[PDB]
Amino acid sequence: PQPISRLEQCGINANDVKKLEEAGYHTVEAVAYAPKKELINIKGISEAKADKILTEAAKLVPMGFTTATEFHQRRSEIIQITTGSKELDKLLQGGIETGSITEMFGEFRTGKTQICHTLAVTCQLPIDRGGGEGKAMYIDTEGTFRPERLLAVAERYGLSGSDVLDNVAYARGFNTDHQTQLLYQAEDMMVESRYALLIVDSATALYRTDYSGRGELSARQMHLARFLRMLLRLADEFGVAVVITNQVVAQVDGAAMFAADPKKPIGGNIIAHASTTRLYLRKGRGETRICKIYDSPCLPEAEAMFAINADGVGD
Amino acid sequence: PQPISRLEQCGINANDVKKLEEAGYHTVEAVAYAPKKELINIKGISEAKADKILTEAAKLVPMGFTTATEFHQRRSEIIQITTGSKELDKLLQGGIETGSITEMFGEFRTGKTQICHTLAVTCQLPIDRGGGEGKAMYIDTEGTFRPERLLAVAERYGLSGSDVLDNVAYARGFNTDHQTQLLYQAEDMMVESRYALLIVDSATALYRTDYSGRGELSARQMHLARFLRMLLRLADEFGVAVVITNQVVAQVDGAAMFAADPKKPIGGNIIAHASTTRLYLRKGRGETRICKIYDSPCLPEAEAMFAINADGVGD
Amino acid sequence: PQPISRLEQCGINANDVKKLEEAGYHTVEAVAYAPKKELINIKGISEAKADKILTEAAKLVPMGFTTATEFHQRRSEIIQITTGSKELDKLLQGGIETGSITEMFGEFRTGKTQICHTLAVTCQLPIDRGGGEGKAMYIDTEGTFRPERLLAVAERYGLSGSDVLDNVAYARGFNTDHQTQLLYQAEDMMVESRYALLIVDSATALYRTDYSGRGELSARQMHLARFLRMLLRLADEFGVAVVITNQVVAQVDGAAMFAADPKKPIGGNIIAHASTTRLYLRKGRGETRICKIYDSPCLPEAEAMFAINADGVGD
Ligand SMILES: Nc1ncnc2c1ncn2[C@@H]1O[C@H](COP(=O)(O)OP(=O)(O)NP(=O)(O)O)[C@@H](O)[C@H]1O
Ligand SMILES: Nc1ncnc2c1ncn2[C@@H]1O[C@H](COP(=O)(O)OP(=O)(O)NP(=O)(O)O)[C@@H](O)[C@H]1O
Ligand SMILES: Nc1ncnc2c1ncn2[C@@H]1O[C@H](COP(=O)(O)OP(=O)(O)NP(=O)(O)O)[C@@H](O)[C@H]1O
Ligand SMILES: [Mg+2]
Ligand SMILES: [Mg+2]
Ligand SMILES: [Mg+2]
Ligand SMILES: [Mg+2]
Repeated sequence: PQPISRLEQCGINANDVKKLEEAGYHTVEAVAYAPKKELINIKGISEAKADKILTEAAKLVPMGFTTATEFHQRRSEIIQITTGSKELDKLLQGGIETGSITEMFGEFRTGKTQICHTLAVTCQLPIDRGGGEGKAMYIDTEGTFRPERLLAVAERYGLSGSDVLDNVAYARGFNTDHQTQLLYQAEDMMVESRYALLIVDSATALYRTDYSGRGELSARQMHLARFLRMLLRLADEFGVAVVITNQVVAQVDGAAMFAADPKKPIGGNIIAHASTTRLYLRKGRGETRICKIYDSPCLPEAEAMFAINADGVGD
Repeated sequence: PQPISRLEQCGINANDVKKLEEAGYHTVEAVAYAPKKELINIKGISEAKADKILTEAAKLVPMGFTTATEFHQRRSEIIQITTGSKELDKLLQGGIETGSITEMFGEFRTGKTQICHTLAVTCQLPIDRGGGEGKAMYIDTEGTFRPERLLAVAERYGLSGSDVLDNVAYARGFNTDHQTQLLYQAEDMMVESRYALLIVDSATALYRTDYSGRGELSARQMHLARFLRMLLRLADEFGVAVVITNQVVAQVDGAAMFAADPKKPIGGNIIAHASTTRLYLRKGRGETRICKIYDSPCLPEAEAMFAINADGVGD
Repeated sequence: PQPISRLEQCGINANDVKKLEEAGYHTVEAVAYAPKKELINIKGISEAKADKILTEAAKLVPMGFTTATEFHQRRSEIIQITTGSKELDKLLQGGIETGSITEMFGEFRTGKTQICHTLAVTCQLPIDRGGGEGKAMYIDTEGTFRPERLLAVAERYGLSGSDVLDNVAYARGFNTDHQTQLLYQAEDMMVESRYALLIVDSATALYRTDYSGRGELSARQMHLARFLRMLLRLADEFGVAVVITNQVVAQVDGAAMFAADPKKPIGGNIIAHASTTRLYLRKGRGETRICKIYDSPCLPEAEAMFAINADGVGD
């Protein structure tokens, strides 16, 4: 979370720092995580200044061989924010892991925003209470925030509804460029504080609605790859749990029977590879719904029944 | 909800603003919520000028990060329509939301046009403690307008006649192109007049013969996705309760119904997702059509009967 | 395998040695394998114009007529690293042998990087067993370096998890120069001990035109050619095995093609002839995935049945 200004005092001229700040770079770790040509292609001064600023940034940040001994040791501090249901939390090995993209998707009324609200609430719980003790974020691309649901959720854990609402940041995503710019703002908006959770509800709704077509608007895949890359950059530099959610699309080929039903996630492989944890939700009966692990390099696929009660997710 | 009154003189000349006005955007908010692609695609618009007017429109509005307490301060004045049935007020919980898209659907003879006309009449009057004297927009394609049951129904409301008749705007599209293309004229029309509701009735009835068959499906679902995203933008801009009613299609597969719900709503995952609440309707006995909460971000799952008779909705 | 330490202060002094070490080439064979244009173009201080010593130092390179019997006997008892599944080891006569490039690709659910961790863990197994008896490297820009993979696979073959912890030199970084520099000090940690594996797993992404229209160059093709160039030069010099993983891109068969195999590799012709062994991963019913070969000089087309469980990969 070290800012750009920390680079300035270590033998860096103010022009480069101010250009970096204006361009949307707020963390020296992010610069050390940035491609050389990307930093070069800003104004023109950084073109000849890259060979010095990159070394100045890397002299502090350890980017050599973070051996698996150190990686496992730093894996201990991973919060694994709770889910809301004991079944979901246990099936997720203690809950939703932090520092990674943990996209979930499903058909309508699968509880995507319900789990989003429960996460935005329970990430503020103390560490022993199933949370990161952090301040939540929420980037909704449709407006279904429903903060009254947050208040109702806040009652179950005994946390006061007075501060769980002021401990949540909100932002309306209106297009793809708005998504990227809001993420840029969130970069310097969580830099000073401990934020344990980042929400983007329907990270792909605007991609699907705006970049519509084949070929005519299939630069969307490069755009979405860039966006998911920036989410992973944030989740690495800050340790924040990115919990973007995704919609689904139908299989219309001659067959009717398919793996995981005709309903398969949208985005293609740009979003499938750049998504470490992937949960597929379906509809059961009444409140009950079933969760299945679609893609995760650490979990076995199974079923966990979570019911959308009067206070979020639980049983 | 602020029309184009400052874009024409925001340093940027009024000429490219005229191009924007004729190309589809008639307000500051729609451009601010717009991405760069839709405007660079416009003829006569350069990339740099597009970036300039995008930054201008963005800095015009907040489009940023606000605390959820401010969102509640915005939520306390949600102008929900006054639903005609008391038990319906106890299930819809105040009527119909302000930022939303309602999808009340069901088979033939299930009371989906009376709700359209009663929701058109209501909120034009400051009764039931419902302020915000607004209008209605009956945008019909199936042929369920009937502007005589419309005027002869303001009896329980008791609001005289022909003022509702001139207080409702009506357009009768026939193809899916018309229903989407008239939304621009709708917004350009009530950008200056306060509207509390926009009804497009059987909007998904057009996506049944207009783009007919498999192999013509992808274009149809793309068109519907753009139509619904445009609804989202209108609702998030003007803050109105926009209403769609959905047809049904049988499921001739013979499986996964167990003699229950042998009918799915027309439209696929394109519509199931971009709809805040959806209300299943099934016809009971005599004139008591029944209801159910298919989904809603906050409203709980609850079956609830209702009834129909002359003058429209009721107990 | 290692520099013979004879050219220091002999034709090229230690100062010029550092001048050439600026751009890698620490083993004498590595310097000899470099074009003279690059060696004469390093820095103003590092002109090194009179640098023909690398050619007269032909005693180090194995150039010359060497009996094919020596090659046959050296690779007859070659080190093969098993995948943990007998059927996988039966589709292939090892084919993982140390000293070539092993590329895999497939859909997301099939376990592209699942077997990479397994091979890295079992790479420590003795020579007569299915491993190189070393501390295999690893680089993962994707970030999917989950530790339970390392521990469970070690437990599968009856091994301590602490050994595999410090037996893998993980690294991480988004920028491409990061990967290149990692491969630059890859020699500097090649020198001291024996590992016989240099997995690089994920390939770094890049950012392209965000506001400036659509379509662009990348130079990724020559970057990937150079990257695989260091890969195979390291493999040949050190007698080590190089492993990469490849994303899958579909829609290539959308031009009136029967689309039997629409999932095409990324990388064009650069990935094709810079690679010797290529493998295809196909998703099966649940955990029952099937392994395939695109093209190998000494392999037919074979399929095997393999599964993934809690303790690694196996049936
Ligand atoms: N208080 C409550 N009591 C019982 N059930 C509830 C309650 N609140 C919500 N639900 C149910 O839980 C569902 C969750 O839906 P939601 O979380 O919006 O799904 P989604 O897939 O995110 N929505 P969309 O993608 O727009 O179709 C609701 O639609 C109701 O069916
Ligand atoms: N404990 C486990 N038991 C069984 N299967 C598992 C287990 N952990 C992971 N898997 C499977 O491994 C799959 C992912 O394999 P992985 O090696 O991560 O593929 P990848 O293509 O590298 N992933 P991505 O980068 O998201 O495209 C999951 O979707 C599961 O099917
Ligand atoms: N006893 C009655 N006398 C007169 N009208 C009645 C009576 N009972 C119900 N209705 C009418 O029934 C209507 C309910 O809508 P519905 O019968 O579904 O219309 P529709 O035109 O068939 N709908 P759709 O084809 O789905 O657009 C109301 O508008 C009432 O006016
Ligand atoms: Mg949901
Ligand atoms: Mg009707
Ligand atoms: Mg693998
Ligand atoms: Mg071959």
